[PDB]
Amino acid sequence: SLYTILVVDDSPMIVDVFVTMLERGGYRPITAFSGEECLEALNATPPDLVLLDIMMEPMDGWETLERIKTDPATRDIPVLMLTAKPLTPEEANEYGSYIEDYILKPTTHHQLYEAIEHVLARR
Amino acid sequence: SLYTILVVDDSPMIVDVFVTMLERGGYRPITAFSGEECLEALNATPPDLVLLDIMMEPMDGWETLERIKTDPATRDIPVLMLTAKPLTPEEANEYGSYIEDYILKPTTHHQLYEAIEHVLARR
Repeated sequence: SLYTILVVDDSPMIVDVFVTMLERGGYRPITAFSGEECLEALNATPPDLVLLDIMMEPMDGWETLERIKTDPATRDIPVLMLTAKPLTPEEANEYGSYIEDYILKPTTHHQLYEAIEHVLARR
Repeated sequence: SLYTILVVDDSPMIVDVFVTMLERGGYRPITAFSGEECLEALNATPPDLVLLDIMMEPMDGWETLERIKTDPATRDIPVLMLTAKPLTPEEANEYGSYIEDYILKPTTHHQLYEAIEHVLARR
């Protein structure tokens, strides 16, 4: 593989879709489903880059990012935020030194399942 | 599994992403990478529904759809078009009886690879 990528999102659908995308390109994906798990993964299997969901609970992506970037063992790992909408100018500004960019999450699965169910399920 | 779904797209990235999405939901995906292959698959392993890429070459999705819907062995299989942009009113109109709806293809992989490469590749 070339480059290890930690994928952090609370949706196992989103995580699996990113895993497929990364694997086809020979990136090595590792996964986490919460910010708490993300931090454990950074300590155990440090990646070359993190993809980090903004939402999530009980710790969100921004709060997780603060812990990543404050803990001196992990601060130099680049982070791309995973978002449902573009970052506001205020967010891009404030977090500029902490993040490299953002990636909009795919929504396709919602439209895909809805369309298939509408056709094939008993109405 | 519940429902067999034939995924037809010339991008093996797009096909693999749809396969992952369908599998998580217990749909049974089968794949094809051209309209010619799509027709072979319909004859060998008839699915409950087809997801059909509009573009492609040397036969496009519209031309493949015409063959699906004209051949009496396959005409009753529902089809969802896979598109890079919404169908025009003219397309939705003309092909209304042939198709159930369309699904916009995800673009995430392009943004994902570009962002990771920009960070990690030697500039």
